[PDB]
Amino acid sequence: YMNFDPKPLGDTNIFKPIKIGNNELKHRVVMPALTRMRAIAPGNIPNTEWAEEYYRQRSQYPGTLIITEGTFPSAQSGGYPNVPGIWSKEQLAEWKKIFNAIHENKSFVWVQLWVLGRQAWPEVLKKEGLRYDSATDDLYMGEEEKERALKANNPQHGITKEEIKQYIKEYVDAAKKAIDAGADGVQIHSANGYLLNQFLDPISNNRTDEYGGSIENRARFTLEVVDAVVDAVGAERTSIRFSPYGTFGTMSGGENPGIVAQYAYVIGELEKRARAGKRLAFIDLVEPGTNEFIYSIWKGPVLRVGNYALDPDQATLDSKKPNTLIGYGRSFIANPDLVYRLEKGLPLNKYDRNTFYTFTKEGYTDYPSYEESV
Amino acid sequence: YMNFDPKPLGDTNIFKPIKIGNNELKHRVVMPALTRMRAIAPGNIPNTEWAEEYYRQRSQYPGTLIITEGTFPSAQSGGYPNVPGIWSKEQLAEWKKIFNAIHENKSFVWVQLWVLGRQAWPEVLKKEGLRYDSATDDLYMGEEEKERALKANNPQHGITKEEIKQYIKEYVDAAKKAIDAGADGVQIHSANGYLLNQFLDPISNNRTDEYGGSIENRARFTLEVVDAVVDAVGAERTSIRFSPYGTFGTMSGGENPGIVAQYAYVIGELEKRARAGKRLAFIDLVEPRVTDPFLPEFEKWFKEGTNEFIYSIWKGPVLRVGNYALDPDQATLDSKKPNTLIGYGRSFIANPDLVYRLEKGLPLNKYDRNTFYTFTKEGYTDYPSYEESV
Ligand SMILES: Cc1cc2nc3c(=O)[nH]c(=O)nc-3n(C[C@H](O)[C@H](O)[C@H](O)COP(=O)(O)O)c2cc1C
Ligand SMILES: Cc1cc2nc3c(=O)[nH]c(=O)nc-3n(C[C@H](O)[C@H](O)[C@H](O)COP(=O)(O)O)c2cc1C
Repeated sequence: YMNFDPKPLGDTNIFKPIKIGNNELKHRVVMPALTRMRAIAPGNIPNTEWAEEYYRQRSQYPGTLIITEGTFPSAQSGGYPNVPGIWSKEQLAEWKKIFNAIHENKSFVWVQLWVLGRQAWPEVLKKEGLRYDSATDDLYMGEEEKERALKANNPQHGITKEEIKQYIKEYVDAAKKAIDAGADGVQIHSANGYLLNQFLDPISNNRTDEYGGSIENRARFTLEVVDAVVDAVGAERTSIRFSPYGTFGTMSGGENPGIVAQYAYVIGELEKRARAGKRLAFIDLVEPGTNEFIYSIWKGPVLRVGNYALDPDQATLDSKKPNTLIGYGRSFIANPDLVYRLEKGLPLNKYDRNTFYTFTKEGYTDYPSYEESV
Repeated sequence: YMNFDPKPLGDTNIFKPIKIGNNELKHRVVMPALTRMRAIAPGNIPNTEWAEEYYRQRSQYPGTLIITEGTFPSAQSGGYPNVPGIWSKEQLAEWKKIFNAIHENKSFVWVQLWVLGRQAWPEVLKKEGLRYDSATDDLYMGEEEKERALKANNPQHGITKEEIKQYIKEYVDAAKKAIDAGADGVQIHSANGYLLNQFLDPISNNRTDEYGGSIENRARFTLEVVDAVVDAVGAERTSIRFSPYGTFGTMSGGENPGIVAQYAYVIGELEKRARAGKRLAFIDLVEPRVTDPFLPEFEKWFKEGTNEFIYSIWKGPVLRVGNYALDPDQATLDSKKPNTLIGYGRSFIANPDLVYRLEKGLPLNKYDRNTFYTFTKEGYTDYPSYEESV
């Protein structure tokens, strides 16, 4: 079991119901998007053989919001062979099964749409005849990644206006397919140093067209994606994720003092859209400065994710803020019955980091329920 | 006495000493800038006859930070005839006396440099052959104000690049003169809807040159003033005041959800300058006002925000001002945040010994709004110090 003194959350805000988009959540413990690398290659196909049971376990407490693992909305968005896609018929046939399992449990599923940019593996992309994309040609994540891209004869490529538009069409296509197959909503991944974050952050975007050179310009791609997705599926079925203080992927974080203003701009623009009648279902923030700033800008639901499993005091406190959901990542990997365990203040299984990203049933669906653990 | 149950603050962080700029404060109760209009017209001359005593009284607790009333750095900056300036020999002679009285009391004095813009009285300016200035020709603060300007034949004038540079020169001139006359520092007024704020806020600035059209351009003037003043007198003798949620002067406040970004940007630019070796002594923020209880449910939450975001950006001292007199628990709470100073406005008008009273949890005199801006010693130097109840 994890090393903390467990405390029951059942009489806190974390266990009050809330409406998020179209869904009546019975509580506010959320499963955030978690990359697990169990999808089948080739074809980036969801591995229903193992994945259906994974999402069934974790949606077992009725009225849970589940956000899927990052899912590629197109081939060119991708680059990791064992991450699922949602653009092909054969992918969607498998997703439908997963969604059905979550719905049988009377829980909800939101698909996270994930586009890699410079975090992709350039030799895998090259094999598939695909570009190694980012905001720029020359701002590589690091010298090792640069040497990787050069060795693959797939140098980083700052995307054109036309290729930007093609991405936006791919977000749209993937969002409509997800909803058509039964998903309750989609989440636009704009965090953790992937493609849209690469535009947002000045460390990875010094473009001199309208997509770089200012806070407004750096937010433009993200906001065009939001607007296109909102138009296709409705704001009630759309969410977005940010990581203001993240440095993963060679992003700025707090080391750049202008980082908060970048996020306050983009969230303000989402707020302006909401006042005009198109309010996103929720904004998801990665916890580290602090994320307190959001509450002065966005007047909609907020999901906060990061470090809450070992800190029920801080989860309790943050949930007193208005319309705040509390996400659990690593602890949800390791605890199928996390919601129950949180509600009752039971000990939590320790996670096994060695099986986070392996192509195995082990460390995926064999973590025990509280009863089994005893 | 104010109708509240006072609580003592002397064992809180409010009464822990702190170094601001060159000055060792004994405590964190600050007198913020307070316009009182006792200056002599013509000449915008500090009224030493009364003003020396006013500032002597309120500086009596040793080691208090006093920020002066807003003070014009040149004539063209002004437009209120009973507000002081600090450009002329006559003005400076009286300021010297005022600063010496604060220093005799072992306290410190920072001159707020105040530039009016469209808040000015256009007929007052016209009589002196001065412009009625703002970011734009056409975005007036309201219809009444537009008529006032037109009847005075002094229409609003969006200032040129050369004129922006001449204002910056006047801030510099005034800062150097202020420091020469013995001021401990200066505070750039960039709040409450005055000239600099009119540039910061999109509601009053849609210029299509490098001073409008984006967060960065809207900030340009304020940051030009900061940089010029810092280079002239040093960062340790320079401060700045913002009012992110203010609507005074027909500013946006929280009703515009893009307002926080504007301020996070400017403050981040200051943090950048700090990290490179030039840290402003402090940033002064006006707190959000108490909300209108009659706002409908939705518009209540729309307007709502706090200044807590500053602590995620700026790593230096913060002065927070607004609504603390009647809420010692909140002052106590806000003072436990890093390097935080607490300002008292209306209550320092009314309580010359306000520091002592907050230290020991004594009743506070009521303020009389009728004499906030009257050219009188009455309601200026006649509020009494605490006199024991029998
Ligand atoms: C194995 C693993 C996979 C992850 N995959 C994703 C992903 O697909 N998309 C995403 O936005 N964040 C992802 N994250 C970040 C988590 O959602 C969450 O923000 C992070 O784990 C912090 O939460 P925790 O402290 O409760 O683990 C992942 C984290 C881990 C540990
Ligand atoms: C009569 C009066 C004069 C003021 N003059 C100034 C001024 O010259 N400069 C300034 O930045 N703020 C000025 N303010 C605003 C105060 O500094 C302070 O932000 C405000 O009074 C709220 O604080 P309080 O609730 O303790 O009064 C003034 C306020 C009042 C009531």
